[PDB]
Amino acid sequence: MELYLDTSDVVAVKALSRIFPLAGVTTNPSIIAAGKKPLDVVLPQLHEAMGGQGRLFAQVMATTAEGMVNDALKLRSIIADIVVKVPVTAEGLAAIKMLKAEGIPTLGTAVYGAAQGLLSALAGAEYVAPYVNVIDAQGGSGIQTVTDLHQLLKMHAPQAKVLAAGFKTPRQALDCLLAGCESITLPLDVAQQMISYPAVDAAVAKFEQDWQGAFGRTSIT
Amino acid sequence: MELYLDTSDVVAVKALSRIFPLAGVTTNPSIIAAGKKPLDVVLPQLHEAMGGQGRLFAQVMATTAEGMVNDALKLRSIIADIVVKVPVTAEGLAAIKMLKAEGIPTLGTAVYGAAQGLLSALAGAEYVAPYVNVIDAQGGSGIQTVTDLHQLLKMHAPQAKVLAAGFKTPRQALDCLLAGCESITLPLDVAQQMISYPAVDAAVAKFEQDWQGAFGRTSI
Amino acid sequence: MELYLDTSDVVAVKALSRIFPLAGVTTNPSIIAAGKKPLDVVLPQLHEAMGGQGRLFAQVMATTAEGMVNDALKLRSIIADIVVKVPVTAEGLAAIKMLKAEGIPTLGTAVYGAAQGLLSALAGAEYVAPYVNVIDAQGGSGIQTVTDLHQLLKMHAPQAKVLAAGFKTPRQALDCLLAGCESITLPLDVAQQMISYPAVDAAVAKFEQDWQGAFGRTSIT
Amino acid sequence: MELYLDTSDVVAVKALSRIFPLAGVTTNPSIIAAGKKPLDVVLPQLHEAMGGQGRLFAQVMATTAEGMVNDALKLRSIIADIVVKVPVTAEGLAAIKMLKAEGIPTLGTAVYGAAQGLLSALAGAEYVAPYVNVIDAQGGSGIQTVTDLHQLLKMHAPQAKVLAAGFKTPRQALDCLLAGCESITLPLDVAQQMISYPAVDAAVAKFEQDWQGAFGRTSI
Amino acid sequence: MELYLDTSDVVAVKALSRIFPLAGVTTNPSIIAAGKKPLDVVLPQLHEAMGGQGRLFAQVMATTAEGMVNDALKLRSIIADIVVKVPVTAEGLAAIKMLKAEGIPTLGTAVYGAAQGLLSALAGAEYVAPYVNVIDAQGGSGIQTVTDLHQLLKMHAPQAKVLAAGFKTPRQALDCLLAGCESITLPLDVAQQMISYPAVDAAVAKFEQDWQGAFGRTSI
Amino acid sequence: MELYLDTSDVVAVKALSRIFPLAGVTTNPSIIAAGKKPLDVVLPQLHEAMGGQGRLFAQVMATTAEGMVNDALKLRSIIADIVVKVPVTAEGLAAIKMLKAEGIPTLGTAVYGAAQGLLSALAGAEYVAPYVNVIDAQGGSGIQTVTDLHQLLKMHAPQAKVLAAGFKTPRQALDCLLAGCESITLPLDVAQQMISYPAVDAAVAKFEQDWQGAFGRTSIT
Amino acid sequence: MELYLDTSDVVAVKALSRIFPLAGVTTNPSIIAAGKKPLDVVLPQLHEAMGGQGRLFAQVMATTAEGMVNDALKLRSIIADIVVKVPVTAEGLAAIKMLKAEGIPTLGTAVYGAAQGLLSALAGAEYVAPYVNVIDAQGGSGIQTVTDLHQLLKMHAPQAKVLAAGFKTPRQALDCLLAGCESITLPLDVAQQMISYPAVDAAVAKFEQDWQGAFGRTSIT
Amino acid sequence: MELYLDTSDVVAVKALSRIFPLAGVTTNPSIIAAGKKPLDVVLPQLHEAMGGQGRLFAQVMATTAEGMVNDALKLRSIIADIVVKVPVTAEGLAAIKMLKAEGIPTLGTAVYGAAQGLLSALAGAEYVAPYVNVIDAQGGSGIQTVTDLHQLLKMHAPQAKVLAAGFKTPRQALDCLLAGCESITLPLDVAQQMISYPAVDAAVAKFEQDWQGAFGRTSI
Amino acid sequence: MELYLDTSDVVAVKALSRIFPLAGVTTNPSIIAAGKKPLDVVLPQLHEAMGGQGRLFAQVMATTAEGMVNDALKLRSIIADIVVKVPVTAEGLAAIKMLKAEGIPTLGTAVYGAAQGLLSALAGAEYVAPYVNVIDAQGGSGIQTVTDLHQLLKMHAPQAKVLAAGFKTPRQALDCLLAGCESITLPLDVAQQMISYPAVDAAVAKFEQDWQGAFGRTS
Repeated sequence: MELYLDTSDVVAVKALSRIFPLAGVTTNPSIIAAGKKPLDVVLPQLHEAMGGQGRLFAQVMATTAEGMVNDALKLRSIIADIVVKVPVTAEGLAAIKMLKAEGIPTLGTAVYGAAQGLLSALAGAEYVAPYVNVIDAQGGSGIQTVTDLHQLLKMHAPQAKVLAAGFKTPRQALDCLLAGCESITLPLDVAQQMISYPAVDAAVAKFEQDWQGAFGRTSIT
Repeated sequence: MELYLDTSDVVAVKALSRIFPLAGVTTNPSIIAAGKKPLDVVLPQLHEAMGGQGRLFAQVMATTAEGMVNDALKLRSIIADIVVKVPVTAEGLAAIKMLKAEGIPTLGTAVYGAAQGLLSALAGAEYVAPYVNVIDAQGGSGIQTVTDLHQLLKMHAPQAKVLAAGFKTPRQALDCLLAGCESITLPLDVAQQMISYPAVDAAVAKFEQDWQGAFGRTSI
Repeated sequence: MELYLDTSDVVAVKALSRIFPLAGVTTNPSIIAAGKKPLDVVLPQLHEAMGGQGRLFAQVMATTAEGMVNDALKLRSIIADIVVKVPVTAEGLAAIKMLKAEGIPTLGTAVYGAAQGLLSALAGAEYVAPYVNVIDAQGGSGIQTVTDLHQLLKMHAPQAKVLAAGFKTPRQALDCLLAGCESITLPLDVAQQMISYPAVDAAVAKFEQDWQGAFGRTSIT
Repeated sequence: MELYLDTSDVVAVKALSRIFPLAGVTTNPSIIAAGKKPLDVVLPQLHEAMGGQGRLFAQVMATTAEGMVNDALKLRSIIADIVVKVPVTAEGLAAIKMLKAEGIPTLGTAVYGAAQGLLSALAGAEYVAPYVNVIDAQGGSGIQTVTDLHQLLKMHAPQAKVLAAGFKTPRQALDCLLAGCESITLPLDVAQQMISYPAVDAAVAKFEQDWQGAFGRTSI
Repeated sequence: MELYLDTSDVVAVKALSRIFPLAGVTTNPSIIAAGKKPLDVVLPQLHEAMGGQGRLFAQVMATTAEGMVNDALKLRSIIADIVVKVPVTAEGLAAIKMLKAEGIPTLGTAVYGAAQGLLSALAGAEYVAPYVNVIDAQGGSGIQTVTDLHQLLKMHAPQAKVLAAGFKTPRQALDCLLAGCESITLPLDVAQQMISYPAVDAAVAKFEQDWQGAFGRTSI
Repeated sequence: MELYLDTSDVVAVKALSRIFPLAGVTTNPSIIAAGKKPLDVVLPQLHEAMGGQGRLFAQVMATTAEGMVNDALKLRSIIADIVVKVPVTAEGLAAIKMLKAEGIPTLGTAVYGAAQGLLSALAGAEYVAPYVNVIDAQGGSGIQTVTDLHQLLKMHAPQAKVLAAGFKTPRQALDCLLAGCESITLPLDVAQQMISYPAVDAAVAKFEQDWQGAFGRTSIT
Repeated sequence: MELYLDTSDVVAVKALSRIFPLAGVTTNPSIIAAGKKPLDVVLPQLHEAMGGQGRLFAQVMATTAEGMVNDALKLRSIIADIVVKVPVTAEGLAAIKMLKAEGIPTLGTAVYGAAQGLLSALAGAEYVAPYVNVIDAQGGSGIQTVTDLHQLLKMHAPQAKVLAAGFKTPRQALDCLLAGCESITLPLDVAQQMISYPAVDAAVAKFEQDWQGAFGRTSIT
Repeated sequence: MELYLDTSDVVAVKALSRIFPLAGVTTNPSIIAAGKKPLDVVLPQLHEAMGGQGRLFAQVMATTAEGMVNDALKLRSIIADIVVKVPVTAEGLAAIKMLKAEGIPTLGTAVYGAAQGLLSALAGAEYVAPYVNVIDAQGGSGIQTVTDLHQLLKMHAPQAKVLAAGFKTPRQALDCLLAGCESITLPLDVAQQMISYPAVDAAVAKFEQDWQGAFGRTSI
Repeated sequence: MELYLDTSDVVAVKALSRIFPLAGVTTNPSIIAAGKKPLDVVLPQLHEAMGGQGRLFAQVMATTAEGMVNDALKLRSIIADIVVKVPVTAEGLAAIKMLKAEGIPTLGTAVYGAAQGLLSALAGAEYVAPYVNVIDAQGGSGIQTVTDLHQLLKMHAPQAKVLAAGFKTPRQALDCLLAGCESITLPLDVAQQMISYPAVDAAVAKFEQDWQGAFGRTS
């Protein structure tokens, strides 16, 4: 199991790497755009903010296979071991095949369907990222798509893992983990909700009160 | 897992071999007939259009076992490593048994039933091809037949795989893959629908707009 | 239960109305475009080809609610009792609400989601038409969407029916009918496959042979 | 619920009408052909052999709707209240529609699929007869087809009933009855197996022995 | 719901009628034989031992329909409102049909199968009695047979009820009641186990101890 | 079925009342606080923005039953037919009982459990509002709680309905509607996502192109 | 998996051994009686009609264990490697135990119950043959009994296999194979129905017509 | 699987050891009491009646752990390899722990609950014996308890097996075997019912008649 | 499978260690507070009351990770091999990560959610303790949470076990054991109910009566 943060926010990655067991950080174009720092600045910073270990993901922007391969080589010169995210289109699949030949790890992104996702794995991607909340929001079922996709990868492309992406609620992350996803990437608001519960804070308060009212302090000797 | 295109269209095989991870191409008599080129012309062309790698399948035409074995030897002289498709009839099963003895890979085709399909595997076929959409269309369930057939092969003939064939919609291909089929063959219209989605195109458009409105270009 | 043909083909409607128990004919813009005859020509012809009984459906083209209401009034002047098809968008829903006020039957079309479909029913549509094969083809499940939509209509909008639309195989039509759809519309290729079976033809052949080989003819006296 | 015998055997109908609660007798062309007596002879005999009460079913032979309607009028002149069996084809459906207009009860026969069966009900048939064992034998599931068909009739054509037909084993008849079929037609070998059990005969023997060994006879 | 005791033991019927809400008493030949008293003695005694209210059941002994009808008329002259138990055989069904015509309530007994049971209901029986423990013991499932039979009666013969019979354990009686049987008949050993529990006796003991240790007595 | 918007945003209520078939608008303290306008200003504005038809909901602030009853009487003097939202606590239940006696419709809010929710219905509330996303976020299942709550109301308090509240995704609203909720209240971001789909926009575009390429315009005559 | 024919018909065994992959032939007393040829004639003929390869099964007639062991020794002198069919009764089980001691393969036949069948396996039988159609016909479920029996053998007697016997329809054979039976024996009428389908014949006809109407023949060069 | 008889009846053990594949014989206090012969007489007789092969089980009578350990040592001096039955109480568990230390195989008996049964396995028992019919009779479910107990043993104490005990019907024995119990112990009435079926006797009769009517004898 | 008692009651631990196969004893702050004896007194007593064998668990009190690590080192100086219970909060997870680095076994406690519990296992905890009755009582399902948590640990953190905690009834303990928990900790009232049954006592009585009425003694 591989826990990823889904952010370009360097400060928050350094803070949360003390708390969560992070395998790394995932980016997409919208998340880099929101940060307003370009790739040759933010990727090295993100790499340094996890202490120079663990995996980064960034997306190609080009529309053609030849262009997506050049975008990949550009990303690999910024971060030597980066995994190249490639959207799963006709041109996407062709790029994933070429990138397998050159030996550059890829991830099939913008997956809205299990069949689509499996094709990217068979083409050579070692991660496949269905956009859970987007499928959910566009009238379908993100959990069904992730469940189906994980089953397909485990029978037909065992070398590949689902990297479940795009969460508005922790329930979505839990249902993906229960369906068997070997990797997931949390936005910062969902990661926060996953570790801070009112019910737990009340349990800790009561433990302090009971320890106080019996030993006159709230600490150990 | 083995992805096959179900076509005699040489141009489309060359285009799509750049995109899909193809294990090869399947033919039947109707698909060769539609192409209007005979087997000694189209098979070598199809072989060359996937870069000389991966498997071809072509069907015997004869009515008797002895005749189906001769049809097989003719196909093997056109393509040395071709897999012979044999319809699963009384005479079909007898040919599959004879072809196992000679050591020529076969596929049991025109399978409308799980029991029928298993007999072809036990006889020696290493692929079994239920006609999914035809079972579906003729009042039955292609998915139930493929599901049952895959279970039967995995318990009673582990040497054999389902090669699910005959799709009008990508859902049918997905349900066969989810039921565990280790091979499938897509017609060109279904393969196209499986890789091009409006929702994905909109996601890519939005990524370009966001990157534009923050860095002033759409590239790196 | 209401069986509809999904065609502008006047000749085939007259042929098949002798065979199928037709409640009428559904059209969309693409189906009218393929026929190359405009609405004021083809609709009266389609109406005459079912013997001047039964329901017609045709789609508005406008982008605004006010425009969709005018498109509706134009359709009602061609066929007095036509049901107006309205795509289920923001502007679509607003038009359906206005058309309920004026008392013009509407159908919520271009439905890719159960929630979307229910909103069109609550707005006033008395038919809701999920595009079964399109949902199926775009990585989702048409049967799940139709099943969910029918459940929603039966709990929350009992005045409305699912009119399942868009079939590449008869199995899809059967699964919609089994999920409880009170209306369906078949393209001509699927309707043909639903009534002609090789296995049935062989059963009839054998009945003729047995009757021949015992009474010397293939007819009754 | 309506129990039918599926036979032209007049002697066996008279014997079994004493035992089973029969609603009548069903015929098909093959069953009349086997009997070698024509319709104007055997139908009145079958009607008399159930004591002139309950329903008869016989099949049209013609290929066109107009021809199937004439075949129907011929059957109605032999037996005034007969139900006309019509195979569910393009021409079949057209005949069923015409026969509804004239007010002659019909049954949609030779049904190998649920969708097919529902169309015959919507067209006007008040019975629909899926050939259970034939679907079962031709690689499909007769029970699935009957179950689906009954569900379809109850939602979309409540005026119609399934008349399940074609049994090689009593299990098939039980599974159709459990799936909710409001009518069924048994061949003579299956009807016999449904009422005679070794286990029951042993229970009756033991009751006689216990009554003997306590009162010195086996009666009251 | 109708609770019956399955015994000829007059003393035990009078004791248990004070405790259970009895609808009556069922007999079979083996149970009358064990009691060693003949029908014209024991039936009036059993009727009196439930205070002259509620239903009795007794079984015919004859092998032929005409004989089973005479056995029925003999039982009706002993107890005017008795329900005639008839084993479900060829001859059984014919007798049930004749007994419906004469207007004498019957019960189809010695039922080892759901289809068998339904035929007896369609023939006119208003009770059907599958031998639960015997089906269970002879390698099958009494609960499955009772469940199937109850479903069949509720769809196809609503006039009839299952009277589940033959229990070695209270679980069997509970599973029949949960499957929906509107009548059941308990042997004395099972009825006893259904009302006396160690856990309940311990609960009552503890209530007495708590009341003692607070008020100094065990009464009010 | 009763569709509610969950907002104090008067402008957006007037825009969306043209589109959705609204039964009214729900408020809570946090939603009124965000709007920065007090109750005697915003409630009459919200009432006018749905054209003076359909229901409003607002929450009491007090800690005691007697105080919650006074808060209710204050709300009823601002909007004569308002439904009083009461949090389901010890004091909450006591207020709901008193408010039933006086004949003022109430809603049991801040429901994190099915048992809790049923007690508010038995006490006299005619709506019960489980906080779906909050239960989901705090490690539980909002859908399970809503499903259980709806079953409980239908067996044990048939006079009451679930008013499902608090959504981050339209899937959550769909699963509540499928579980049988006879009322729901959508925040503006979820309501928007429920009516606008990329797949539908593409279908409408293609209909315009086909009609263009056959009749030379994109409108009807 | 082991396919057996259930017949004494020597001619039909030789015809069908060309088509089916036969592991051998099963007999019972009724099937030998119908053939009217005694065991010392028909068994060697049946052995020769499958080309002298694969297994034969024949049934003992005796009522006592000592008698069933003698019947076994008589069968083994006709066919050296024959499997002895023993009905599963008190005396049957005792014979199976004795035959295990002497090292003669046995099959527990006339099995109407899963418990009965398991006892024969534990006693030493390496095949157990529930009479599927007879259980089905006598008011029970052959499929349930075979399913239960196969589960029991796989947990409690892994040395043994179900040899499902007695079919009136191919569905019964399919349901036994789907429940996991590692061996089955088909009567000739069921074996025929399992390989000849009208729908397949129509598919082959259409292939010939298409090949004809494009190359002017129905053969390959 | 280990098949056990649940009896002190030496004659019946010798008869049935010829028929059933017995792993041995189980006793309890009530079963020894019914036999009226004490342990030092009946156990060696039972051991000899299965030909001096396979396992015996007998129960301790003492109330305290120290007493149950002495009872165990007494049983081991009568039969060297006997398995000691210990009721699963507070004192029971303590004895099982002590008996594991000394190296004497034990069985946790009088188990009415899955949790109770698991504790006896964790304490060191290598068999756990839920009283199936008693749980069933006292308003609960013996099958549920055995199913749960077997699951618990397989996850949390793999060294231990369920020895299902206490049957009034063969269905109960079958449901325990289907739930996965690796050992079971049958009373004589249930063991008899498990091997003698009327339906099988009729099948054998018919085989004799067919062989007679074709060869003139009933032998080879 | 690892059976734990959930108590600071030294006398009851010594009594019940004769009966149950105990892997050790778990403590929390409230349970130590109720006992009124501090950790440096009660922990060595609890260790001695199970005969110096099997595991002890005690909870940190501090609010910060650095403070929770110091609390851990204090516990390890009282009992060398103790497992440090750590509540699963932001600061909790950070402490669990630091304690994995130093090589001190930890348990993620105060778990009210499956996702929460899995994070503590991924962080390095080798036990995770959902508060079953508290989840049950606060409107949720303890059995669902334990079932989900066990599934998550077995797929994503196989190094870790569920230690199900907080029971008001033996059914709750059974449903956790059936869902596959490889460890559990029983309060004394539930442990007692799990071994003493009226129905069993009646069965033993009847065995004595039958043996009496046939051999004239109860030996």
